[PDB]
Formats: sequence, structure tokens, C-alpha cells
Amino acid sequence: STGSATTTPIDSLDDAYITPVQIGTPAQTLNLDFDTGSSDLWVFSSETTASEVDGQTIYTPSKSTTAKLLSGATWSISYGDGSSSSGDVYTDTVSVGGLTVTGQAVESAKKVSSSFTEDSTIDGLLGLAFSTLNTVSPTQQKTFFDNAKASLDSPVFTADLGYHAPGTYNFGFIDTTAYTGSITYTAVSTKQGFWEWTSTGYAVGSGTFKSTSIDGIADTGTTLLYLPATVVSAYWAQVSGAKSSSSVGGYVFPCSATLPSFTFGVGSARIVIPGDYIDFGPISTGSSSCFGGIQSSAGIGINIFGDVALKAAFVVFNGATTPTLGFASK
Ligand SMILES: O=C([C@@H]1CCCNC1)N1CCCCC1
Ligand SMILES: O=C([C@H]1CCCNC1)N1CCCCC1
Repeated sequence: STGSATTTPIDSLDDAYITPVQIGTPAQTLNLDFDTGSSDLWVFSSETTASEVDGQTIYTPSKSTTAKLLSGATWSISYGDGSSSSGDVYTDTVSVGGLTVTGQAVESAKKVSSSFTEDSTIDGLLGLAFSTLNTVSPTQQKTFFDNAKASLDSPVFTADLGYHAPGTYNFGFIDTTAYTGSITYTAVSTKQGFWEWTSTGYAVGSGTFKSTSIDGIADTGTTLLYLPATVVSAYWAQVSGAKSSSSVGGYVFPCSATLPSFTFGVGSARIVIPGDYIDFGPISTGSSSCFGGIQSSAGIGINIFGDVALKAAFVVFNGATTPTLGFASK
């Protein structure tokens, strides 16, 4: 089997991407944030505290003939931006882009934090990291990808995110029309439950490439590119007037600037992030200070190749027995 679904930015800055997902019988379509940095499929639901729902589409398990309470199971997750959610669990039929998993754990939110409530366009998350991070207790549950894997033509999924445009998540096949040149594969460590890999270095704009190992995760659920302070300082030093602002919470730059590109290494290959991809616009409406799309990972504890980096590439998440990651230009 295979699946193919379009993923669409939620706003003009590509702050996140949503992908339609069919849950239950008859289908209830919710728009989920596909997150290769976590491993819970959770949704706004008929059980979510009413005051915490503001425009989201909800899953109602009582209206699904295939829904079954997973008795005694609960979940609770805290994300790296300080957001959180928790609730109980149903199993139901879940389909993505034509690919169907029966008996998928669908985690029904009873509580969500304010940042979820405030984002009316995101109806929940679909985790695509390794199932060892799944928070369901007392019986840990598998991700949609892990459940689908054995049925897929090939044990892979791909992320092809757009810059200010829709893109695609494919399951079970590599679309050879969706990228240019060849795909470079690189080793993955699953020790922390993430798609964790080591970049071979970077360049700023037209500058020379610096060979240096940068361990980090491929995380479609993180908006920005978070890298070591040394690397980030070298980038922003090439932008007149850029500075790190503790009051704003990161690097800002004059909105009048033309940003340089940023290149990262994948083995001997190179992925170029155009300068425009690094512009996240005014810090507040009408401001002439703009927020940077490359930020320091210091204090996070891990480097994160988020959407700013991933959308510059066609990315293969290879879930073979020894997982790997592939990157191609596009
Ligand atoms: O919570 C997260 C991210 C949040 C955004 C969505 N992807 C998962 N983590 C990844 C980075 C290290 C801390 C854990
Ligand atoms: O929002 C944040 C951090 C970055 C700034 C310091 N506190 C919040 N991140 C995005 C999600 C993955 C971890 C990094």
C-alpha cells in the first residue's frame, strides 16, 4: 500500500503545516500537524474542555462505529515550546492520503494548553518519531507509521514541505519526480527516540563551507532551524543590524535587510536554504524589526532541523530495520 496527502501552511509565515486525516466511520476529517519530533497522535475532541476549544474541528468517538475506548489508557505530553495536552485514548480507523490503519491509537484531548487553543487551524498532532516516545500509559502505543509499515510497499515516508506553498507527505514510496539530482542518505540514531542525524557542516551565503559535525533532529513539527550558538552567530554577523534580543526571545534583524542563504551538509552533499526562508517577519504588527528563522539551540539540549531547513529539501524518513534519513535538493 501507499498514501499521499497534501500538507498546507497554516499562515503566511509557514509557522506550521496541516494535513487532512480521516478518523472513524463514517470519516471525520481533522487537519493535523504531522510531527516527526513526537510520537502521539492526539486530537481535539468531544471530550476537550469546552473553554479550551476555539474553532478547531473535533473528533467525536461516539459518532464513530469503529471507535473503541482503550480502557484505562491515559496520555500526557509536554513539548519543547512549553505547550502541552492530555486525555484518554480510543482505537479507531485512521486514513492518510488513501492509506488506512485499523486499530490506531487516537489520543483524545481532555485538556490542551493555551497555544493549542489559540491556533484554530490545528486540530491535533500526528507523531512520526519513534514509538518509544509515545506517552500512552500503562500500555505504550505505536505511531501511525509504525502501524502502517508492514503493509507499505517500502518502509518509508517522505516530507516535501513548501515555502509559502503546499507540499506533500507520501507513505510507502519515493516520488522520483519530486526532487532533483540524487538522494544522499545519512545514518540515524534512535537512542533519544528522534530522527537524529549528524550534518557535516555549514556555509553562510557565498562563504566557504565549514566542515564540522552537527548532531540534530529532523523535526517537521518545529518551525525554525535551531543550531549551536557559534553557527548562529556566524550567520547573523553577515546581516547588518542583526542582534540577539532577550526581550524578543532570539535573533532579530532589520526588516530592510536582504538575508544571505544558509547551506547545511548531508555527507558530501549540500542543501541550500534561500535567505527568504529565514525571514519570519515583523516581531509585532507594523514593526521594522523582523524575527530570524535561524536561532540558537543553546538551552534546548539538542539541535533541531525544523521546517526552515526541511522545506529546502525532499526528505526521506527510512524506517527500515536500520533507519536512515535521505536528503535531496528540489
Ligand atoms: O517537543 C519537541 C518538539 C516540539 C515541536 C514539535 N516537534 C517536537 N521536542 C523536540 C526537540 C527537543 C525537545 C522535544
Ligand atoms: O519554542 C522553542 C523554544 C525556543 C526558544 C526557547 N524556548 C522555546 N522551540 C520550538 C520547539 C522545539 C524546541 C525549541
